[PDB]
Amino acid sequence: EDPQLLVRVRGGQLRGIRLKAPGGPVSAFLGIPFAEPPVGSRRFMPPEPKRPWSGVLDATTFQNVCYQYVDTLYPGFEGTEMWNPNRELSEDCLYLNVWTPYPRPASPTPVLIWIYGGGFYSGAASLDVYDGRFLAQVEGAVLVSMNYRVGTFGFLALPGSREAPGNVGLLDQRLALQWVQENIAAFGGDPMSVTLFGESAGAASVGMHILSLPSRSLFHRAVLQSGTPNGPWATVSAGEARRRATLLARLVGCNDTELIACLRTRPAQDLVDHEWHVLPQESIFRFSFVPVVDGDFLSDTPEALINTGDFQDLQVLVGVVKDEGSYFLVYGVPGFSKDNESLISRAQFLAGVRIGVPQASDLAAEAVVLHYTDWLHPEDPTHLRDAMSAVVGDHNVVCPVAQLAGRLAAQGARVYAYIFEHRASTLTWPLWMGVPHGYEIEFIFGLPLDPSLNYTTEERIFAQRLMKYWTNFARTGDPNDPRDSKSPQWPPYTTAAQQYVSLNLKPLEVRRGLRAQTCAFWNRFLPKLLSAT
Amino acid sequence: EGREDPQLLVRVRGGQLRGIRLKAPGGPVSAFLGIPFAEPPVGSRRFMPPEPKRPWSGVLDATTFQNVCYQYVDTLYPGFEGTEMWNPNRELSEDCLYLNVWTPYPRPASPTPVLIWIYGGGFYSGAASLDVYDGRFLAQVEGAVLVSMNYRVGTFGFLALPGSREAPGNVGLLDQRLALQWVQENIAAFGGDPMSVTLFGESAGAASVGMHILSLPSRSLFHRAVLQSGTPNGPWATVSAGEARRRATLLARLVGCNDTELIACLRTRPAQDLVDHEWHVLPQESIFRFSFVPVVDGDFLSDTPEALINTGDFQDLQVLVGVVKDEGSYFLVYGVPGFSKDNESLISRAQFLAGVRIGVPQASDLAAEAVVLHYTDWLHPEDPTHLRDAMSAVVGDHNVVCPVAQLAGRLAAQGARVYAYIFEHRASTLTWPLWMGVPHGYEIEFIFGLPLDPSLNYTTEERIFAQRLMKYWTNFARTGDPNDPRDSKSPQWPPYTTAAQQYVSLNLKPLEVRRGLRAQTCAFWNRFLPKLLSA
Ligand SMILES: *[C@@H]1O[C@H](CO)[C@@H](O)[C@H](O)[C@H]1NC(C)=O
Ligand SMILES: *[C@@H]1O[C@H](CO)[C@@H](O)[C@H](O)[C@H]1NC(C)=O
Repeated sequence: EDPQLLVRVRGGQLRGIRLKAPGGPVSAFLGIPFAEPPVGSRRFMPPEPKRPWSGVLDATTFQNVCYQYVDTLYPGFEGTEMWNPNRELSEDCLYLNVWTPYPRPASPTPVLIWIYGGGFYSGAASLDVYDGRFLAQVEGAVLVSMNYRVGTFGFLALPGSREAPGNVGLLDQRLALQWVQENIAAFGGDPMSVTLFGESAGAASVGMHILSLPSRSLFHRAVLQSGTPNGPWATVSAGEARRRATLLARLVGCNDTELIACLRTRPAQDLVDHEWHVLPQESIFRFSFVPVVDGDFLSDTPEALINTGDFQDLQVLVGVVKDEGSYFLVYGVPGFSKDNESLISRAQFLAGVRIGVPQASDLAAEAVVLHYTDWLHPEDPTHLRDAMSAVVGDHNVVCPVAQLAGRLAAQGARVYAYIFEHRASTLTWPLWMGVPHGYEIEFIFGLPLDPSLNYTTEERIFAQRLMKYWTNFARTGDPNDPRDSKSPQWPPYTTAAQQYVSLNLKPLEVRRGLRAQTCAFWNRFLPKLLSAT
Repeated sequence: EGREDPQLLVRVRGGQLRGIRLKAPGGPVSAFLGIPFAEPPVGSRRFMPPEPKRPWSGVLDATTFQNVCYQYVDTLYPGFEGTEMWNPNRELSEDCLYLNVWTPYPRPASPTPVLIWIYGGGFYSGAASLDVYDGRFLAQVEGAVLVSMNYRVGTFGFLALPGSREAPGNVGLLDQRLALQWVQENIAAFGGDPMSVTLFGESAGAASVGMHILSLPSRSLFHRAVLQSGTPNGPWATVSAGEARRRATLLARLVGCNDTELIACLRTRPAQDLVDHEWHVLPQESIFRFSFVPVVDGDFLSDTPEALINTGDFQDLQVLVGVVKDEGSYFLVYGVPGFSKDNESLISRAQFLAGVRIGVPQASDLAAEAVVLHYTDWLHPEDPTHLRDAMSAVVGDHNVVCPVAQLAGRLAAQGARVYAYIFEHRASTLTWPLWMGVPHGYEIEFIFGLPLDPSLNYTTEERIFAQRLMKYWTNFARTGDPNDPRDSKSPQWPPYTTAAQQYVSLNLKPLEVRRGLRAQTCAFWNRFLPKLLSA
């Protein structure tokens, strides 16, 4: 009975398991319950804290993945399967995982908390790309990740109802945050230094915790990778949430109480079977059940809240990958496949824009097409294909991020910004997608440090830099190596200079303006064009 | 005659003329100045189409420039060379329909290709007697036959009550056309070839050339065309019948006045009264907008230039078109608040947004925001230096560069052989501030070969640059191709095409081919904007 792998939290005792990291062992405590299972009549409900348990809870394996849609686009293909559930699906999924150094940290170690993405309809803390052993071993970090309910189970709301209030998936995340405050010290973590980080919907979730007062007392810094609370896909209005809820009730044969009761009696998979059929138009990068502006968790829209918020003692690191948009195109944009080079016609390009900006009037769609056309080569399919990707990435990630960065900087926050431009040598997607949404994660978690994975040696040294930036930021709110001259320095992002850095195999390069002209189009012009139809 | 120079006596359809032997750096030229080509458009003929000049008796002296067409005189900067060089340099008069001819001396052996200059000046000003329009250098150095005419400007040239008999509109254009006919009938007497006539002009001169291309009756009077910094399409060169009627009647009101009775009253007002009120009839505070311009009458212009270029066949047509680097700067100092020739005109963002409302007077609030968003440098949105240059670019792009881009595109796509350039050399002798760069109108002195006059103080490289230009221009007149058939060592100037969109730069360095004439931005103006303000 190894004492290092024994811990006492408020609910009782846990036994973790010693794991092998390339350069040493780490303590891992997997599958810790932080809430009463959200099953039966608890479905759609805010989480309750897990009840105490007798004896020693075996905490040595990953628990169930939250019930969610499973991808079929490219069955067997690693590039998609790597995102699929790698454990059994269950509504009983409210568990977190903790990795520490082995032996346990002598003094209180900064805590990093990972929040996975997946459009708010999928994701699991157990995926290999989120393996915390590397940062724990190498940077001596204490790392936490949780599951939170997705799709209908986490975000289906009948706003104002008692039995489907909305945002329960975010409440799951908040509950795990509180658990970390109350328990992390037992593991050698510092509850007074907690950094959230996440990607895609995970980044947006972090963003929402920034924008929701009750969450604020639970962390000190935030890292948002390729996702924001603001923007087209991350939130919906109370009205539109009510709309999608009842339409789904209808699709499954169903006053709120009555409706919600009948929904609670449907097998999980019946709900998932119609998840995708409540969307108001044909679209990409749009998801059926996501956080809802309820005047509660979110008191106003994210855009309102970031405009008027005070972000004084906040430090935030934000960034995007070189090709945010490409991944989404193969999911139903006519012309795109991972198999051909998806060179497209001008006709397909226009068609793709109606889908990419589902909310756009004819005139607005025209404006997008004109802005993104290369008038020197208005009909070259390589340009058209790339352009289609940029529309999607820019509309949904880059410009929302540029927007957020500016507002936080302007309003007191210390902001650091990056763009990730290195395509992994082991990447299974076609070259034309470049560096897609999701593919910086393996580097930040340090997977290339595992030799059996067959990353080049440069990628290994890269991974080490990234882990150092992230953990430095975690320790100090500044990504820069606190004793190290010349890189040169990573400068803060400010509305004036608008400096950000390029993360790739070459040393840090400071650039100015994150797509400034194009984000002006998306952030400043398009809105006028639509709020005037 | 008897003791007169025998090579300066020439007969034309209306009578005998005596010309003058002028000095040019490389030798003498024959000049015939102030040849009347129309009945004085005075009295009951004001606003009326020109009638051919009635034959005269004896030898008409053609040794000096004639009256300049009655017009507004610039007062912005008294005595300043930069403005004065464009001001009238002869007595103002409604009796002003005269043309000028320059030929080699003695006159050429075989029939020489003919160049015809049409001065610009917003359709409210201009004169063929200005120094920058001196044909003596092209005639001497290139052996060209060069012809320039006066045509009526302002109210006298363009005030229209469309439909009416006494003020049909476009008579200024008709003055121009009559001089073209005059050249057809008479230019052989000077050694000119009526079978080889090239039109060239600048600003409203260029738009004029454009309208002759779009007007059937003019089509048979010339073979090739050059448009410098101007087009028949675009926002300032024409008005609808409705708008011209409106401006015509508003002006009559302003001076104290059934169209017949209205026009009849106007014909009694002194020319100066008309000039003194012509700027007051514009719909909005604006730059690069003129009160009295060609009207779309379903006659001279059968439809809009925009329409006609979109649908006409231009198989048989060669055209050279271009722009200067800084088309807009000149206009900013005429009443965009913040700008002056005496300081750097560094402006504020507020002054930039105010300037945009003025430069795009037709623009709704949304359209003007679009313009400002497109032109703001979002890295330095407050930088007074980018704002000043952006303001100049807005004016230049909207009024010239994008209409010209649009024109070259449509013409090439429909038959024409098109050559395109941007002129980028600031004259060492320029009196305007550096911030203005290469302003509207400042290529002209090079094309006409002024730097060849030793007393002028141009640099030697400029003197050589001028010769290159005169060469491209005359080569195009002769052949429909600017390129020297001999010189293949020198880099070639390729036609402009929808496919490649190639054009050359014109500076002290050798020809450099570039691709895309402000393509992205011109998409904004030519494709997006029109659709926008249909809302
Ligand atoms: C330049 O001159 C004009 C007129 O005198 C003036 O209105 C403008 O403000 C001046 N610019 C500056 C900033 O000195
Ligand atoms: C050219 O330079 C000479 C020498 O100073 C000067 O006297 C003359 O006036 C100048 N001519 C012009 C046109 O400026």
